Amino acid sequence: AGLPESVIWAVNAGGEAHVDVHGIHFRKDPLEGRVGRASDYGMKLPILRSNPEDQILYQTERYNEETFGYEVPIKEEGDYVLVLKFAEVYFAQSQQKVFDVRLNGHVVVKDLDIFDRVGHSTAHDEIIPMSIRKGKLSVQGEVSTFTGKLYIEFVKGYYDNPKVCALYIMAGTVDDVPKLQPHP
Ligand SMILES: OC[C@H]1O[C@H](O)[C@H](O)[C@@H](O)[C@@H]1O
Repeated sequence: AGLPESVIWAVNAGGEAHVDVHGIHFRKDPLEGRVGRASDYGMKLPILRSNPEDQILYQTERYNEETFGYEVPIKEEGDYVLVLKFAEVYFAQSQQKVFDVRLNGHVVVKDLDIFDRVGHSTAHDEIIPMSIRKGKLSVQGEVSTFTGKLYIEFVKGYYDNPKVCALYIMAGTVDDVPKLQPHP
């Protein structure tokens, strides 16, 4: 199946619905009023590297001073890819904001420092392939029992607060995923 048809679940964190240049519908945030804090602070800033019709995705966020996450129902077995979108709209030095990302307890991104990787007010995406088959989740070579729901967690450490800007899951493999342009 082609791209928009292959997307099973997608969220614009801290914001309203938005359809991107690829036809992907990022839904209004289901955690509004529930857990964490929404911020539109980035709406004052141009976002580098992102396509300009879609910068609203990176200008809105959900963050928190304690660990928080999203629960995702997955109906059918198959191969999937999770895409996580971020931007640093406040700090402009390394080791100011740093956090881990976990999937059903497995640490899939260790010590994420958005500024260190891309700079200030600039798009950064993480791309995480996975498989759900024979009652198991498989990610980065580790395997555990899958019950029907995936728990995506952003973990509080010592350096400022965990955050996320947007996220989506598509059926397919990594070669099917649109990539951001190369960046120094
Ligand atoms: O709202 C502006 C900023 O407030 C806090 O510093 C948050 O930890 C940060 O993620 C956010 O970008």
